[PDB]
Amino acid sequence: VETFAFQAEIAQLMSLIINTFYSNKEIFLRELISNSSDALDKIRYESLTDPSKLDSGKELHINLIPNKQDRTLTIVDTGIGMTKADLINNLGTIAKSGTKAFMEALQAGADISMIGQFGVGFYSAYLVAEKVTVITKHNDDEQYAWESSAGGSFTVRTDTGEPMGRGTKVILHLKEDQTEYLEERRIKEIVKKHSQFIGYPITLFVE
Amino acid sequence: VETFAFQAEIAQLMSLIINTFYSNKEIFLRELISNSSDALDKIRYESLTDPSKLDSGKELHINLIPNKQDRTLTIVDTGIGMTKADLINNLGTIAKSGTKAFMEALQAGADISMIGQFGVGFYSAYLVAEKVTVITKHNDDEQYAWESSAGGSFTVRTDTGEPMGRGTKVILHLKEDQTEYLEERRIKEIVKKHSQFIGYPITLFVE
Ligand SMILES: COc1cc(Cc2nc3ccccc3c3nc(N)nn23)cc(OC)c1
Ligand SMILES: COc1cc(Cc2nc3ccccc3c3nc(N)nn23)cc(OC)c1
Repeated sequence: VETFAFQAEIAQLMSLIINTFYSNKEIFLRELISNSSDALDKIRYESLTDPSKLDSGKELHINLIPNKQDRTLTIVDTGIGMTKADLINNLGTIAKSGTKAFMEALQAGADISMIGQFGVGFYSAYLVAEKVTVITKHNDDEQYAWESSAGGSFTVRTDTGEPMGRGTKVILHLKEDQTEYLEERRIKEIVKKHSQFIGYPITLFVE
Repeated sequence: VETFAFQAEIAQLMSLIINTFYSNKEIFLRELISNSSDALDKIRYESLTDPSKLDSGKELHINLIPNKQDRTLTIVDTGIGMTKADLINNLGTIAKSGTKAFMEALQAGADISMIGQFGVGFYSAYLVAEKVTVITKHNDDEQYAWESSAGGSFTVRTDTGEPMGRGTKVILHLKEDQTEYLEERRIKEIVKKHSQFIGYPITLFVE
């Protein structure tokens, strides 16, 4: 298990998301579904010139899985997935400029719900989750687990759980007061409101 | 010069865009700027693992160029650009499913401004343009010119104009009654309203 420090700017963003009083927390779901849709778009596009890229699974979809026993909400996609280099370096590099723009927009009167316009919507997970675990598998790379409870550090290890084929599972370990996002009614409401035209099937699992 | 038929579903979409009474035409600009931003995101991401991909130009930006003598508004980006296969086959293949979803959403009460949510925002160009010409250059491929005035066909040829390095120029040959989109005031207004947080510099050229 390897431990890494977030760049100062990302740690600062995560602290803002965790500390700022902001009641409209439900937007985390739209941001993660959007991220899944983007990853699904990428593998779909790649498959048009190299069909063998779908040997790891032809189905392009999103699953939403609540688990009350674990207090987790999991967003699963069969998108392109992420490499070790994405997890350690690439995503953070891209996120630096978006974070700067977002935090400047916030000082100028924008609000947290606009986070996705800056390409850093992933971190909105911290509105509802005390810990986020990400399991991901890219073609021609190993299955990895990324994890962070904020506090300035994240970990990456090779994952030895159930093999996933290709894609990403974002596991939200929900804060004690955020268990409404395990309720079928509440998830259905939020998907209808903010994610109604996503171009891939979204299946909400039942407990 | 090669001439191709649009798929029936795309021709149908273009006819809907051209024929439907819909006053909120200004949204074409947001859709094309969004497309440029996406292409810029792609080359930026690629460059992180292969720096030589920016040998064709390091600057990542968007230019908006009006020309009253030609009655054109040109949207230029230094994004990843498009291949011959993109222009002839790939983009149309992806667009088929999005078109179906969009046209179904329209029958259910959605409006034309939501076109971007279905990944077919490019065709919104036909709200204001009688002809659209696209000049594009991808790394390791030739510079191409795509062109269509709708009517069910488009053309692709190798471009012999000024070499562009890398990226895409979308040239909108404006309809006679749509010359307001050449006015500096009007473009500035529209960019401020719909494209205010794009993560790349947008330069509006003056005539
Ligand atoms: C900036 O930090 C991030 C951002 C993301 C969003 C993100 N980025 C990607 C980049 C390339 C290929 C696939 C994906 C991707 N798939 C999914 N589901 N999210 N996601 C995911 C993430 O997981 C640890 C960290
Ligand atoms: C569906 O039909 C389309 C769609 C587009 C949008 C589009 N698609 C891309 C795909 C891959 C790489 C770059 C781009 C791209 N750059 C830009 N500016 N638009 N654009 C552009 C287009 O130009 C002829 C036709």
